[PDB]
Amino acid sequence: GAMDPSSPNYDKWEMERTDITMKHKLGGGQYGEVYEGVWKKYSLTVAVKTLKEDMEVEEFLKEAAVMKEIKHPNLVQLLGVCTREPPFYIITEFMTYGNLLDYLRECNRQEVSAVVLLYMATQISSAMEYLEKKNFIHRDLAARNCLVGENHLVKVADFGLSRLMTGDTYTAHAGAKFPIKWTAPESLAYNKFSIKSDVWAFGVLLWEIATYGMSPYPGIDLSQVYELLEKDYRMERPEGCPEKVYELMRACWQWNPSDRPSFAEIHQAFETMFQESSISDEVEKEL
Ligand SMILES: Cc1ccc(NC(=O)c2ccc(CN3CCN(C)CC3)cc2)cc1Nc1nccc(-c2cccnc2)n1
Ligand SMILES: O=C(Nc1ccc(OC(F)(F)F)cc1)c1cnc(N2CC[C@@H](O)C2)c(-c2cncnc2)c1
Ligand SMILES: [Cl-]
Repeated sequence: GAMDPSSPNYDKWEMERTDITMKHKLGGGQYGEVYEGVWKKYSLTVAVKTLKEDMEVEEFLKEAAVMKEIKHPNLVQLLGVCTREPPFYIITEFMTYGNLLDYLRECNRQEVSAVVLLYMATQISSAMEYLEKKNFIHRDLAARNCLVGENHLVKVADFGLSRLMTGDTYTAHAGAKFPIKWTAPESLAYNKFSIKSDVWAFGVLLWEIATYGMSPYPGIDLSQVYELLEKDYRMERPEGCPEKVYELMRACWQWNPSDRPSFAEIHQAFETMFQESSISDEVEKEL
Protein backbone atom coordinates (compact mmCIF):
# COMPACT_ATOMS: atom_id res chain seq x y z
CA GLY A 1 0.00 0.00 0.00
CA ALA A 2 1.74 3.15 -1.36
CA MET A 3 0.12 5.29 1.39
CA ASP A 4 1.98 3.41 4.18
CA PRO A 5 5.49 4.49 5.38
CA SER A 6 6.65 0.83 5.12
CA SER A 7 5.96 0.88 1.32
CA PRO A 8 8.97 1.40 -1.01
CA ASN A 9 6.40 3.32 -3.20
CA TYR A 10 5.80 5.80 -0.29
CA ASP A 11 5.80 9.56 -1.05
CA LYS A 12 5.28 11.93 1.93
CA TRP A 13 3.65 14.48 -0.44
CA GLU A 14 1.00 12.04 -1.73
CA MET A 15 -2.27 12.66 0.00
CA GLU A 16 -5.62 10.86 0.18
CA ARG A 17 -8.02 12.53 -2.30
CA THR A 18 -11.00 11.84 0.06
CA ASP A 19 -9.26 14.09 2.65
CA ILE A 20 -10.10 17.06 0.30
CA THR A 21 -13.65 18.48 0.02
CA MET A 22 -13.56 20.05 -3.49
CA LYS A 23 -15.63 23.27 -3.76
CA HIS A 24 -16.00 25.91 -6.59
CA LYS A 25 -13.42 27.13 -9.20
CA LEU A 26 -11.36 30.03 -7.70
CA GLY A 27 -11.72 33.73 -8.67
CA GLY A 28 -14.38 33.17 -11.35
CA GLY A 29 -11.96 31.20 -13.56
CA GLN A 30 -8.97 33.61 -13.57
CA TYR A 31 -6.60 30.73 -12.58
CA GLY A 32 -7.72 28.03 -14.99
CA GLU A 33 -8.29 24.67 -13.27
CA VAL A 34 -7.76 25.88 -9.68
CA TYR A 35 -10.44 25.09 -7.09
CA GLU A 36 -11.16 26.21 -3.52
CA GLY A 37 -10.97 23.13 -1.27
CA VAL A 38 -11.22 22.07 2.37
CA TRP A 39 -8.64 19.76 4.04
CA LYS A 40 -11.03 17.79 6.37
CA LYS A 41 -8.75 16.84 9.36
CA TYR A 42 -7.34 20.38 9.61
CA SER A 43 -10.65 22.30 8.77
CA LEU A 44 -8.40 24.34 6.44
CA THR A 45 -9.29 26.08 3.17
CA VAL A 46 -6.82 25.14 0.39
CA ALA A 47 -6.19 25.93 -3.30
CA VAL A 48 -6.29 22.84 -5.57
CA LYS A 49 -4.81 22.96 -9.10
CA THR A 50 -6.08 20.19 -11.50
CA LEU A 51 -5.64 19.35 -15.23
CA LYS A 52 -8.48 19.96 -17.78
CA GLU A 53 -9.67 16.87 -19.82
CA ASP A 54 -7.07 15.42 -22.31
CA MET A 55 0.81 16.52 -23.44
CA GLU A 56 0.66 19.05 -20.49
CA VAL A 57 0.83 16.12 -17.96
CA GLU A 58 4.67 16.44 -17.97
CA GLU A 59 4.60 20.26 -17.29
CA PHE A 60 2.14 19.66 -14.40
CA LEU A 61 4.23 16.83 -12.86
CA LYS A 62 7.39 18.97 -13.32
CA GLU A 63 5.66 21.82 -11.35
CA ALA A 64 4.77 19.32 -8.56
CA ALA A 65 8.45 18.13 -8.51
CA VAL A 66 9.83 21.76 -8.32
CA MET A 67 7.39 22.66 -5.50
CA LYS A 68 8.64 19.73 -3.34
CA GLU A 69 12.15 21.28 -3.57
CA ILE A 70 11.18 24.80 -2.40
CA LYS A 71 10.29 25.98 1.12
CA HIS A 72 10.31 29.68 2.12
CA PRO A 73 7.96 31.91 4.24
CA ASN A 74 7.38 34.12 1.11
CA LEU A 75 6.79 31.33 -1.47
CA VAL A 76 3.32 29.73 -1.80
CA GLN A 77 3.66 26.49 0.19
CA LEU A 78 2.99 23.04 -1.29
CA LEU A 79 0.82 21.04 1.14
CA GLY A 80 0.46 17.87 -0.93
CA VAL A 81 -0.21 16.18 -4.29
CA CYS A 82 -2.64 13.56 -5.79
CA THR A 83 -0.44 12.26 -8.63
CA ARG A 84 -0.76 8.43 -8.32
CA GLU A 85 -3.75 8.32 -10.71
CA PRO A 86 -5.63 10.95 -12.81
CA PRO A 87 -7.15 13.51 -12.04
CA PHE A 88 -3.83 15.02 -10.94
CA TYR A 89 -3.92 17.53 -7.99
CA ILE A 90 -1.43 20.07 -6.55
CA ILE A 91 -2.65 21.36 -3.17
CA THR A 92 -1.35 24.59 -1.63
CA GLU A 93 -2.43 26.83 1.21
CA PHE A 94 -5.25 29.36 0.39
CA MET A 95 -4.31 33.10 0.83
CA THR A 96 -7.23 35.15 2.22
CA TYR A 97 -6.74 38.37 0.29
CA GLY A 98 -5.96 36.80 -3.07
CA ASN A 99 -3.67 38.21 -5.73
CA LEU A 100 -1.48 41.24 -4.97
CA LEU A 101 -2.33 43.20 -8.12
CA ASP A 102 -6.12 43.36 -7.34
CA TYR A 103 -5.28 43.82 -3.62
CA LEU A 104 -3.13 46.89 -4.38
CA ARG A 105 -5.82 48.34 -6.65
CA GLU A 106 -8.65 47.73 -4.13
CA CYS A 107 -6.94 48.26 -0.76
CA ASN A 108 -7.83 50.81 1.88
CA ARG A 109 -4.80 53.17 1.69
CA GLN A 110 -4.77 54.26 5.36
CA GLU A 111 -4.20 50.54 6.12
CA VAL A 112 -1.82 49.81 3.15
CA SER A 113 0.50 52.75 3.84
CA ALA A 114 4.15 53.34 2.65
CA VAL A 115 5.34 51.07 5.55
CA VAL A 116 3.09 48.19 4.38
CA LEU A 117 4.12 48.58 0.66
CA LEU A 118 7.80 48.50 1.79
CA TYR A 119 7.12 45.27 3.79
CA MET A 120 5.45 43.70 0.69
CA ALA A 121 8.43 44.60 -1.59
CA THR A 122 10.91 43.25 1.07
CA GLN A 123 9.00 39.94 1.41
CA ILE A 124 9.06 39.48 -2.38
CA SER A 125 12.80 40.24 -2.48
CA SER A 126 13.38 37.53 0.28
CA ALA A 127 11.42 34.87 -1.75
CA MET A 128 13.51 35.83 -4.82
CA GLU A 129 16.83 35.76 -2.90
CA TYR A 130 15.91 32.13 -1.91
CA LEU A 131 15.07 31.17 -5.58
CA GLU A 132 18.41 32.81 -6.67
CA LYS A 133 20.36 30.79 -3.97
CA LYS A 134 18.57 27.53 -5.03
CA ASN A 135 19.45 28.21 -8.72
CA PHE A 136 15.83 28.56 -9.83
CA ILE A 137 14.43 31.23 -12.22
CA HIS A 138 10.86 32.46 -11.79
CA ARG A 139 10.24 33.60 -15.48
CA ASP A 140 6.99 35.52 -14.82
CA LEU A 141 7.50 37.68 -11.75
CA ALA A 142 4.70 40.35 -11.41
CA ALA A 143 2.06 41.48 -8.86
CA ARG A 144 -0.58 39.28 -10.63
CA ASN A 145 1.62 36.31 -9.59
CA CYS A 146 1.77 37.19 -5.83
CA LEU A 147 -0.75 36.47 -3.04
CA VAL A 148 -1.73 38.35 0.09
CA GLY A 149 -2.50 36.73 3.41
CA GLU A 150 -3.23 37.88 6.96
CA ASN A 151 -1.20 40.81 8.34
CA HIS A 152 0.13 41.89 4.88
CA LEU A 153 1.90 38.52 4.39
CA VAL A 154 2.97 38.23 0.76
CA LYS A 155 3.87 35.04 -1.10
CA VAL A 156 5.34 34.72 -4.59
CA ALA A 157 3.50 32.21 -6.74
CA ASP A 158 3.42 31.14 -10.40
CA PHE A 159 -0.08 30.60 -11.81
CA GLY A 160 0.97 29.85 -15.45
CA LEU A 161 -1.18 32.77 -16.62
CA SER A 162 0.25 33.30 -20.21
CA ARG A 163 -2.46 31.31 -22.07
CA LEU A 164 -5.30 31.84 -19.45
CA MET A 165 -5.36 35.65 -18.86
CA THR A 166 -7.61 37.82 -21.09
CA GLY A 167 -6.63 41.24 -22.45
CA ASP A 168 -3.24 42.56 -23.55
CA THR A 169 -1.17 41.61 -20.42
CA TYR A 170 0.34 38.69 -22.43
CA THR A 171 0.72 39.04 -26.20
CA ALA A 172 2.24 36.84 -29.00
CA HIS A 173 6.05 36.96 -29.21
CA ALA A 174 8.51 34.26 -30.42
CA GLY A 175 5.75 31.58 -30.74
CA ALA A 176 4.49 32.06 -27.15
CA LYS A 177 2.57 34.60 -25.00
CA PHE A 178 4.87 37.10 -23.24
CA PRO A 179 4.00 39.83 -20.68
CA ILE A 180 6.00 42.37 -22.82
CA LYS A 181 6.01 45.15 -20.18
CA TRP A 182 7.62 42.95 -17.44
CA THR A 183 10.03 41.19 -19.85
CA ALA A 184 13.79 41.95 -19.73
CA PRO A 185 15.09 43.20 -23.14
CA GLU A 186 17.49 40.23 -23.60
CA SER A 187 14.52 37.89 -22.97
CA LEU A 188 12.52 39.64 -25.76
CA ALA A 189 15.41 40.02 -28.24
CA TYR A 190 17.59 36.95 -27.57
CA ASN A 191 15.27 34.54 -25.69
CA LYS A 192 17.70 34.81 -22.76
CA PHE A 193 16.08 34.08 -19.35
CA SER A 194 18.05 34.09 -16.09
CA ILE A 195 17.82 35.25 -12.49
CA LYS A 196 18.85 38.67 -13.90
CA SER A 197 15.79 38.77 -16.16
CA ASP A 198 13.73 38.03 -12.95
CA VAL A 199 15.61 41.09 -11.48
CA TRP A 200 14.32 43.24 -14.32
CA ALA A 201 10.69 41.93 -13.74
CA PHE A 202 11.17 42.67 -9.99
CA GLY A 203 11.87 46.32 -10.93
CA VAL A 204 8.51 46.44 -12.80
CA LEU A 205 6.76 44.71 -9.83
CA LEU A 206 8.34 47.40 -7.52
CA TRP A 207 6.86 50.10 -9.77
CA GLU A 208 3.38 48.28 -9.52
CA ILE A 209 3.65 48.39 -5.68
CA ALA A 210 4.82 52.06 -5.75
CA THR A 211 1.71 53.02 -7.83
CA TYR A 212 -0.92 50.82 -6.05
CA GLY A 213 -1.12 48.52 -9.10
CA MET A 214 -1.08 50.87 -12.09
CA SER A 215 -0.37 49.19 -15.49
CA PRO A 216 3.30 49.83 -16.51
CA TYR A 217 4.42 52.13 -19.41
CA PRO A 218 0.88 53.65 -19.52
CA GLY A 219 -0.14 55.01 -22.91
CA ILE A 220 2.91 53.42 -24.63
CA ASP A 221 2.26 50.88 -27.41
CA LEU A 222 3.73 47.37 -26.94
CA SER A 223 5.41 47.76 -30.36
CA GLN A 224 7.43 50.69 -28.91
CA VAL A 225 8.62 49.24 -25.59
CA TYR A 226 11.80 47.47 -26.81
CA GLU A 227 12.95 50.42 -28.99
CA LEU A 228 12.37 52.91 -26.12
CA LEU A 229 14.30 50.76 -23.57
CA GLU A 230 17.14 50.21 -26.09
CA LYS A 231 17.32 54.07 -26.43
CA ASP A 232 17.63 54.35 -22.59
CA TYR A 233 14.06 55.37 -21.77
CA ARG A 234 12.83 54.14 -18.38
CA MET A 235 9.55 54.66 -16.47
CA GLU A 236 9.62 57.90 -14.49
CA ARG A 237 9.75 57.91 -10.68
CA PRO A 238 6.15 57.32 -9.36
CA GLU A 239 4.53 60.24 -7.50
CA GLY A 240 5.59 60.06 -3.82
CA CYS A 241 8.21 57.38 -4.49
CA PRO A 242 11.29 57.77 -2.28
CA GLU A 243 14.44 58.45 -4.36
CA LYS A 244 16.29 55.44 -2.85
CA VAL A 245 13.45 53.10 -3.93
CA TYR A 246 13.44 54.53 -7.53
CA GLU A 247 17.28 54.17 -7.60
CA LEU A 248 16.71 50.47 -6.81
CA MET A 249 14.14 50.17 -9.70
CA ARG A 250 16.67 51.85 -12.08
CA ALA A 251 19.37 49.39 -10.95
CA CYS A 252 16.94 46.47 -11.75
CA TRP A 253 16.51 48.02 -15.20
CA GLN A 254 20.15 48.12 -16.32
CA TRP A 255 20.37 47.16 -20.01
CA ASN A 256 23.24 44.71 -19.29
CA PRO A 257 21.85 41.78 -17.15
CA SER A 258 25.27 41.51 -15.35
CA ASP A 259 24.92 45.15 -14.17
CA ARG A 260 21.63 44.45 -12.33
CA PRO A 261 21.89 43.71 -8.55
CA SER A 262 21.45 40.14 -7.31
CA PHE A 263 18.26 39.50 -5.15
CA ALA A 264 20.58 39.07 -2.09
CA GLU A 265 21.81 42.70 -2.73
CA ILE A 266 18.20 43.95 -3.33
CA HIS A 267 17.04 42.27 -0.12
CA GLN A 268 20.02 43.73 1.80
CA ALA A 269 19.19 47.20 0.29
CA PHE A 270 15.55 47.10 1.58
CA GLU A 271 16.80 46.25 5.14
CA THR A 272 19.42 49.03 5.19
CA MET A 273 17.52 51.73 3.20
CA PHE A 274 15.14 52.61 6.09
CA GLN A 275 17.03 51.17 9.13
CA GLU A 276 17.35 54.76 10.57
CA SER A 277 15.00 56.92 8.39
CA SER A 278 11.21 56.50 7.98
CA ILE A 279 9.75 55.57 4.60
CA SER A 280 6.57 57.49 5.68
CA ASP A 281 8.70 60.71 6.08
CA GLU A 282 10.41 60.17 2.67
CA VAL A 283 7.07 59.67 0.91
CA GLU A 284 5.55 62.78 2.63
CA LYS A 285 8.71 64.79 1.65
CA GLU A 286 8.44 63.59 -2.02
CA LEU A 287 4.69 64.34 -2.26
C1 LIG B 1 -3.08 25.39 -6.21
C2 LIG B 1 -1.66 25.77 -6.67
C3 LIG B 1 -0.89 24.87 -7.43
C4 LIG B 1 0.42 25.18 -7.84
C5 LIG B 1 0.93 26.46 -7.60
N1 LIG B 1 2.31 26.75 -7.89
C6 LIG B 1 3.03 27.87 -7.68
O1 LIG B 1 2.57 28.92 -7.28
C7 LIG B 1 4.52 27.85 -8.00
C8 LIG B 1 5.36 28.75 -7.32
C9 LIG B 1 6.74 28.76 -7.56
C10 LIG B 1 7.30 27.87 -8.49
C11 LIG B 1 8.82 27.90 -8.74
N2 LIG B 1 9.13 27.84 -10.19
C12 LIG B 1 10.59 27.81 -10.45
C13 LIG B 1 10.82 27.46 -11.93
N3 LIG B 1 10.16 28.47 -12.79
C14 LIG B 1 10.48 28.21 -14.22
C15 LIG B 1 8.69 28.52 -12.55
C16 LIG B 1 8.40 28.80 -11.06
C17 LIG B 1 6.47 26.95 -9.16
C18 LIG B 1 5.09 26.93 -8.91
C19 LIG B 1 0.18 27.36 -6.82
C20 LIG B 1 -1.10 27.04 -6.36
N4 LIG B 1 -1.76 27.98 -5.61
C21 LIG B 1 -2.67 28.82 -6.14
N5 LIG B 1 -2.94 28.83 -7.48
C22 LIG B 1 -3.87 29.66 -8.01
C23 LIG B 1 -4.61 30.49 -7.15
C24 LIG B 1 -4.34 30.43 -5.77
C25 LIG B 1 -5.04 31.26 -4.77
C26 LIG B 1 -5.90 32.29 -5.19
C27 LIG B 1 -6.58 33.05 -4.23
C28 LIG B 1 -6.33 32.81 -2.87
N6 LIG B 1 -5.46 31.85 -2.47
C29 LIG B 1 -4.81 31.08 -3.38
N7 LIG B 1 -3.39 29.60 -5.31
O1 LIG C 1 3.35 55.41 -0.43
C1 LIG C 1 3.45 55.65 -1.62
N1 LIG C 1 4.49 55.28 -2.40
C2 LIG C 1 5.53 54.41 -2.06
C3 LIG C 1 6.47 54.10 -3.07
C4 LIG C 1 7.51 53.20 -2.78
C5 LIG C 1 7.59 52.57 -1.54
O2 LIG C 1 8.59 51.62 -1.34
C6 LIG C 1 8.33 50.29 -1.81
F1 LIG C 1 9.46 49.58 -1.54
F2 LIG C 1 8.10 50.28 -3.14
F3 LIG C 1 7.23 49.76 -1.20
C7 LIG C 1 6.60 52.82 -0.57
C8 LIG C 1 5.58 53.73 -0.83
C9 LIG C 1 2.41 56.54 -2.25
C10 LIG C 1 1.82 57.57 -1.52
N2 LIG C 1 0.86 58.29 -2.12
C11 LIG C 1 0.52 58.22 -3.42
N3 LIG C 1 -0.29 59.25 -3.83
C12 LIG C 1 -0.58 59.53 -5.23
C13 LIG C 1 -0.91 61.05 -5.16
C14 LIG C 1 -1.72 61.10 -3.85
O3 LIG C 1 -2.97 60.40 -4.01
C15 LIG C 1 -0.79 60.29 -2.91
C16 LIG C 1 1.16 57.24 -4.24
C17 LIG C 1 0.76 56.91 -5.64
C18 LIG C 1 -0.56 56.52 -5.92
N4 LIG C 1 -0.94 56.20 -7.18
C19 LIG C 1 -0.05 56.20 -8.20
N5 LIG C 1 1.23 56.55 -7.96
C20 LIG C 1 1.66 56.89 -6.72
C21 LIG C 1 2.07 56.38 -3.62
CL1 LIG D 1 14.37 27.10 -13.01
